[PDB]
Amino acid sequence: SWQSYVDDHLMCDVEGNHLTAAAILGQDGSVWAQSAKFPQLKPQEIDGIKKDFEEPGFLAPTGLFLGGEKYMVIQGEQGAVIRGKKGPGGVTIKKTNQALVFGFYDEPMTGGQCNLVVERLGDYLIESEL
Repeated sequence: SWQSYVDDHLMCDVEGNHLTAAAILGQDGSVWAQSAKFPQLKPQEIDGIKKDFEEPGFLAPTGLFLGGEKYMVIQGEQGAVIRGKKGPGGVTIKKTNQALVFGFYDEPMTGGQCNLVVERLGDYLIESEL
């Protein structure tokens, strides 16, 4: 289920830590499943995310905003993965055929660990035609 993908795939503990919050949204912005602390995103932020996947580098100059919070854009994967940092922590957003997978992390969890959980789920969803 969508909730299981969040609870059991995204929120799994890695090295004793887990994502602060996670969610799988339809590309329309609707929440398919989310964890307890996932922030409400603004329509314009979802629009920005989609434009950045379509035109790599769009958000880079001024930042990736999520829930009104600024994340410094860091190296991503053109049209597939957006990554950002905010203080000790950060986020990974992975695009699938029909959804957007989000993972927010805070130290001691690392960007690499967040990248793994979020991107591996996204890849499974893609192979599952989702």
